Amino acid sequence: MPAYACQRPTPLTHHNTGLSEALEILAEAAGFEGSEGRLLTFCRAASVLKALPSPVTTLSQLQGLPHFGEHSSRVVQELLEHGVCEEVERVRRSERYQTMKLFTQIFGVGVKTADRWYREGLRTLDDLREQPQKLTQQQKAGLQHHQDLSTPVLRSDVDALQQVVEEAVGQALPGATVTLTGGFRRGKLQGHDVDFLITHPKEGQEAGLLPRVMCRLQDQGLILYHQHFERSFCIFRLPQPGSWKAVRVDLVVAPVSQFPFALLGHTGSKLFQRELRRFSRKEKGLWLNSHGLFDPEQKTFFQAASEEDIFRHLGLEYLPPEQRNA
DNA sequence: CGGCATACG
DNA sequence: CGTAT
DNA sequence: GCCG
Ligand SMILES: Cc1cn([C@H]2C[C@H](O)[C@@H](COP(=O)(O)OP(=O)(O)OP(=O)(O)O)O2)c(=O)[nH]c1=O
Ligand SMILES: [Mg+2]
Ligand SMILES: [Mg+2]
Ligand SMILES: [Mg+2]
Ligand SMILES: [Mg+2]
Ligand code: NA
Repeated sequence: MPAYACQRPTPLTHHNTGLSEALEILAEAAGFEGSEGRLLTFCRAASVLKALPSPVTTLSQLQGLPHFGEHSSRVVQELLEHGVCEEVERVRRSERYQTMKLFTQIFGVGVKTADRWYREGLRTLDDLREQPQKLTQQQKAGLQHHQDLSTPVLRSDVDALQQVVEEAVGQALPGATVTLTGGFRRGKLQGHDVDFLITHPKEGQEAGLLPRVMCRLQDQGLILYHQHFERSFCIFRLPQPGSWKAVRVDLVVAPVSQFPFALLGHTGSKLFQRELRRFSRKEKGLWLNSHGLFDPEQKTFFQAASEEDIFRHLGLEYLPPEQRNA
């Protein structure tokens, strides 16, 4: 089992679901306490289990696996022996965890804001609605739409949104293209949002594109919220039987020269990309981001025509998006 | 021990 | 700070 | 929390 998540296939569904979910609770809780290192370790340990070819049944099967030390091994041991890990269950029922989860789930509220509100004694969404003086316009929108945004986005919703985005993109700039990214590109059947990447085959034509796209979607009455650039974080009005629902949609524009890097970055998973960037820098001495791959000794960028090129330039076996579910 | 991914709004 | 459930 |  290799040590980096980008060195191994990780499918969306696997053979250690309960064990990985428990470790991910501990990772999430660490994040709520600002322990970024412990979050990373628990996420990595969970991801190792997702990559195994069969269920862990005995503690000896953890020997030699990367990212399993005393703490993660103990969590697994308790789950194998008793079906529950006491630490995990204490986290789950804690007022701190439940409130931090509720608050950070709001669009426009991160850990820092959630923690401040927690220390002020706030606990529920209605607590926040009572004091709108403390909310940014983005938070107000996230709070008004919280119920719809907490409802999973389905793959049928994605096809509908992609058509409306393509229509607006086509008027804004003929020839521009729309690619589905994020979790749905990795094969997820549901999501918290829909992610799209937009480019144009003629380098430079994509400049100024996103404002033109957003104005056109707004004119069609489809935008319930946006910030008004090359990235937009929107709430869309999506038709439903006899009604509609609010859906989070992210749009990114990239020049075609950068498209493979942007596609790779925005397809994720989040952990996969962190691991890939760590691997690039630490093992290969190259600096990877969603725009390119930089050799800091030669002071040159690697031209890529495909995701396949990027994996080759890092010396990694290619993984399709469905195997990037780290 | 230091390190832990990265950029835009 | 938020995007970053 | 774990790795090198
Ligand atoms: C949140 C986040 C995302 N990303 C990249 C990889 C993600 O897969 C991609 C899209 O982000 P998200 O839309 O937040 O996540 P997702 O689509 O993978 O899953 P879902 O929406 O169902 O919750 O952007 C990062 O590189 N770093 C981050 O911190
Ligand atoms: Mg997404
Ligand atoms: Mg998104
Ligand atoms: Mg230390
Ligand atoms: Mg997200
Ligand atoms: Na949030």
